[PDB]
Amino acid sequence: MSFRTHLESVVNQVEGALACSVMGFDGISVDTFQKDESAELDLNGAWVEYANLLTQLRNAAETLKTGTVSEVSVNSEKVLTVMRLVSPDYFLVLALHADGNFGKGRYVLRVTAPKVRAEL
Amino acid sequence: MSFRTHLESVVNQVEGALACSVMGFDGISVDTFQKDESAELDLNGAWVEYANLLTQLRNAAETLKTGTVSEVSVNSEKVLTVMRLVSPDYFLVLALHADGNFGKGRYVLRVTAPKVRAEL
Ligand code: NA
Ligand code: NA
Repeated sequence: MSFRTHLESVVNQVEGALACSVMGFDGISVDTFQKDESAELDLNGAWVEYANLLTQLRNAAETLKTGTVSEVSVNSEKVLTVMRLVSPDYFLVLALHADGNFGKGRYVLRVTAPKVRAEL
Repeated sequence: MSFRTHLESVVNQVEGALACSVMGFDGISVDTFQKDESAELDLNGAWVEYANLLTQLRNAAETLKTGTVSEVSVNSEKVLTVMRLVSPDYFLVLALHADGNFGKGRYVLRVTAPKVRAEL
């Protein structure tokens, strides 16, 4: 709950951002901020693919617990993701539409991750 | 072996490319092309992190076997990776230095993956 201001900041800064969330390695979502605004595209196709990535996101996210791995992406045709470690139990995930700014997404999540880590 | 011309094309096109390889889900490398040329940076630190990503790359690569997942990245401070599925048994991996062109890497691997798939 202390996180949501940071999750909202990520979505606000990244063109095409669907959602920014904290997720547990136990597969239980902790907090989210979702794109509320009328997008310049129809995002329902993206929401379908994002739902269909959730199992695989948490599987790939496990690699973040290794010292060397700092960032993981699991991407579909319509949806890109960026994930970073926030604690031994939690990771941060940004989902954006494939036509969004993936470079800005990676940069903004790198800047925001320490702020989320500080709220634990 | 029919692949290597395609692996060389990827490394030649992407600034900061360390290597482009075909790897089995059995954890056995099939073919590679490595950056031979004198880089504008010292890449030994990157080679160390790339070695330390190998276990986790193959773990995250498993997600490519799902219908929805088309592309996976497992990144360190010094090394970025992009992976795509080439067959039920094999995936394609591009590793580049963190200061390389990640956007171009993703684009070139997407263009090259079908050419590698055609050589099976
Ligand atoms: Na890590
Ligand atoms: Na797939």
